[PDB]
Amino acid sequence: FIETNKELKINLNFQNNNIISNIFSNINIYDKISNIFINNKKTYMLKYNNNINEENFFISYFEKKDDNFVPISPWHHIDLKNDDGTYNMIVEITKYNYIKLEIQLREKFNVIKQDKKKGKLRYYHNSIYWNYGALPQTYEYPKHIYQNKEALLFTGDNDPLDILDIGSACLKIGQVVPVKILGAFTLIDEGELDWKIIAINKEDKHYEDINSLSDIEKYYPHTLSLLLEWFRSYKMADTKKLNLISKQLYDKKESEDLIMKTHHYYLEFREDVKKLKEEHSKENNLLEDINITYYKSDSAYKPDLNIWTP
Amino acid sequence: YFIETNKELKINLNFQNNNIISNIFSNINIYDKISNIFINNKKTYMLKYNNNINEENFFISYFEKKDDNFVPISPWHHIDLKNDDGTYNMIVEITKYNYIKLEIQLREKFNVIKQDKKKGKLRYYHNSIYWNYGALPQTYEYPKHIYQNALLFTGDNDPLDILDIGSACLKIGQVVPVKILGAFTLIDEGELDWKIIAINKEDKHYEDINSLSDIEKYYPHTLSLLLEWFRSYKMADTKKLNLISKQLYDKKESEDLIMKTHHYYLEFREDVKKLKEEHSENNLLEDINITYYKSDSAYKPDLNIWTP
Repeated sequence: FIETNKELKINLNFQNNNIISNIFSNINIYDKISNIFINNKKTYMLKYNNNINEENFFISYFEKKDDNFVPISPWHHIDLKNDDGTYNMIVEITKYNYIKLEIQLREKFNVIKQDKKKGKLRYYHNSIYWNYGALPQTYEYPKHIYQNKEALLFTGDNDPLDILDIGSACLKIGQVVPVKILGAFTLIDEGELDWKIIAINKEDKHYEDINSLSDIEKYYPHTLSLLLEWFRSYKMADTKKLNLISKQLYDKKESEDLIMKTHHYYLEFREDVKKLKEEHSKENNLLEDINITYYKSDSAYKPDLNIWTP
Repeated sequence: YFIETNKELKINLNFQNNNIISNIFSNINIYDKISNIFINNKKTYMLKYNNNINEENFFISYFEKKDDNFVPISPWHHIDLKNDDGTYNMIVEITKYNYIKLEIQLREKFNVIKQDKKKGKLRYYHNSIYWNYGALPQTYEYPKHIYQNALLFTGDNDPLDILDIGSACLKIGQVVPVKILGAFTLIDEGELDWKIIAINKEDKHYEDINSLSDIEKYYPHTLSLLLEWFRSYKMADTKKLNLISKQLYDKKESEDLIMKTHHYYLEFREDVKKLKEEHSENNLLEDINITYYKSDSAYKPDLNIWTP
């Protein structure tokens, strides 16, 4: 029972209400603990370690080298772009779910774990309406500075690039799904740019008919308006403030050029990390209107030695 | 505890290690005491929280001052719809940032406010609502009246829903004077559910906001969220987006909606009294504009709705 220091109390019994149903009745996972799939003519495996809502639950990925399954990182070792020309997204939250999973950059082999707020396992406030994940071999490296009295400076989220599937079908937790890029939008808070890639599943019923942000409204109306407003508000119950979203949306080609730049950023972090371990081991309403452009590469920036890299 | 997914990966289901309870209840806003006295429209009322939340007989009873005693009253029938100030009274059923689906029960004695029940279990919203939400008294979307554009539409068969875009969080059960700003329409599943957009009397920008277009200057994106929130809030269950008419009502078209539905309410109460002495893609549906059509005179009011 929750004690409100007011005379009306709250019983807090979870057997008479639909909270548990609301959150978990849309879970979409692989059938078995160890699950083998084939991506880009190669064979890999996803392993569910421990149980959901446990504080050391993680999703491990392996590759079949010979007769054995060797451990791999989904950030480093799964191919960003397929031979088809499509990209692989790593589904971390399935459609309609609330469980805030993330690829842990600071964990060995970058396993997928649940985020933790205030010391407690994090759940979304609202049900997300799209399959949500990250692109491999991408990185919003904060070494690079963006710009717009005197200018305002912006950096990256310091995590891999976020990606959205507007597909109808609910994907699975941890699944690697080939996806086609459609566009992108940006969240600008805390002074850093958090890019969100909008993409469509390879196997969606309208894959070939949708090729830009404007083709969606003909087959899946309002996903673009809903997408922005969802990310605008999804934390309003705790922050009591709306997130800032730039008025400028990227088209399909501006988004594919974004994925590459962040891949090159990823290949500069990995270089900076090897050099650094031989060195010392051997209102704001029109703040949304601004147009942001590259500025300079801070050479006083030191890469995070906490993030695991092979 | 463990949730059955009929698969090998299980769910611990412990509520002490996660932020679910925090997400839902950390923004509850209620009156301090069980019995609370308030003054609305120069009259004196009392509010009684009966029972505890998440129990199967929790309800909010309302009383009025009939000299010498406090008499039971219904918030739907006996609270004044429009005040002498020119303001309307909203009866808050869902607090800002909260999930608990409370409703005025038309089929319950004195129309007490109880928690809704879905599939036999106490109903909670899927997402946190971002505005104070309630209903207008002495209003009724009477299904006797049919609308057209052929395709026919009827009423919600419930009192008019109203939204407060005010910043301040109101209280569960609170009766709040509000100024009307506009309205939007939902067209499922063949009936019109009008949603009135209004602002709290006591909001810091009360006098600066007098239309739906004034909101973006003090509370940006409130109007876009309103449409999208109600568009999807049951999508996790229905797997489909709700339909919302493309036409938004201005301040005067909404006040004419409130009064039109008030006349509907003053026709339901008379028609029920007359009946009881005799005993011995969808894109278009959003673009379509609806107009009135005929009053089905073979319609008999619902005798389950409690009436004094």
